[PDB]
Amino acid sequence: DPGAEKVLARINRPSKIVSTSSCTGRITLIEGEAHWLRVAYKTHHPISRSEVERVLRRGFTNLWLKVTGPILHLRVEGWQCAKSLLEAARRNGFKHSGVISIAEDSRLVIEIMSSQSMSVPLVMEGARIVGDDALDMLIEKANTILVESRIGLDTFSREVEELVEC
Amino acid sequence: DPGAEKVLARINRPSKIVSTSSCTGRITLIEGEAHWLRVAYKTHHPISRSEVERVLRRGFTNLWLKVTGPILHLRVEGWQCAKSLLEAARRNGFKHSGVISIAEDSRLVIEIMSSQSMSVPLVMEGARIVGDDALDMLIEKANTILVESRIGLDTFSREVEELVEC
Repeated sequence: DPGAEKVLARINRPSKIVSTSSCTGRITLIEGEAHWLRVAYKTHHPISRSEVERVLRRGFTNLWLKVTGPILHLRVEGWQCAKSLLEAARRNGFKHSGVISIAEDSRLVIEIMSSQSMSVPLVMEGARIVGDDALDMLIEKANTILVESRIGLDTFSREVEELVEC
Repeated sequence: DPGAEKVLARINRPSKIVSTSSCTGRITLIEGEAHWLRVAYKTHHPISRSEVERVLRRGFTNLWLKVTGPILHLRVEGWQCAKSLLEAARRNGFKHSGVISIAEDSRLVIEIMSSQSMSVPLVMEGARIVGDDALDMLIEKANTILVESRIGLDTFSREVEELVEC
């Protein structure tokens, strides 16, 4: 399901739900002391050692290897649908989900965010802090999280189509 | 401000806001492949090398060094106060903030969560993956994040007292 097109179709099926933006999950290499806000490199696919080595060769003073699961933003009509949606999200791995604002047209703006993630410093203060054996395990871990975090998005989309209140 | 007692007093001053639970931010060593849900060790203070070494000696197959900024749960009376509160949270470093549910008494249940964090594997598949120079930098980083993440909570509490709508 490239781009999660099938998942998004299911999520958009309900008349009271409309997705405005989505991210299927990604692996990024972020430069700087803080990774929570830029992006030296990003990919929505499992990352290779070569891709990581290319960024390490760029000589950033501080570099993070970060993987984040899917995150969705929706416009929902009514609290009854939003309620069922948030409960569904939390059951499928999106622990971090809630209403963030209310649009001028009164629709609820909801954010569905995956609980799966990893934010690991690869380089700190100009010093690479991960040896080769470690880097391979971290790369394998980032890829595992990326792939597995999408499963919950799929099951969630399955659940959403069934939400009667929506 | 031990325990953030002053911060909590300010946040609870408004008649339309009541905190039900809070965490001033913490550093934890979590066992297992997933760190997002247990806790091998936790501390709300900067961590020492000795504290970390004690857990490493326990021989966990998988171990994460995790630091999370402050997180608050509040019961808020009305969307006008909740709106001003969420906007205030986001301005002070709590990017992850929203209404998660609505209590039976109709008050809004809000979650304010810090954007600062780090989740780094220390041991994976029985193998310690961080050398000594690296561990010291990671420990220093975890402590920096813990301390700095509390600043936003303080400024936020300052802002909250001023929220007219609350």
